[PDB]
Amino acid sequence: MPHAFKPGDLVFAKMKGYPHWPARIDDIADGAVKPPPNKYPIFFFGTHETAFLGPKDLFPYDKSKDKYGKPNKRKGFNEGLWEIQNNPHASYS
Ligand SMILES: CC(=O)N1CCCNCC1
Repeated sequence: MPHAFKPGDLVFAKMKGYPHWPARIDDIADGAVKPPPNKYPIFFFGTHETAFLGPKDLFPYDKSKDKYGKPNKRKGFNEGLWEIQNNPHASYS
């Protein structure tokens, strides 16, 4: 059975206006800004942007990749697909 989301989990993450996007649940570094309650820090592959999202917008990557893991015209998306498949736990700072 599923657990709660934890840092390192791979997802597609959904935001208004954008296709389901390859992403991971990030850690919060010591001294860094914490997310709001019930929100996770989401790191978007390809764009390397961070947003705070709740589980309603988080789709586990293995279950969803057949649906969501296809190339897209949007800036950063295809680089994002490479990252999530090839080095999803790397430093992208
Ligand atoms: C984090 C964010 O605002 N976005 C929009 C730009 C593309 N990355 C997907 C989600």
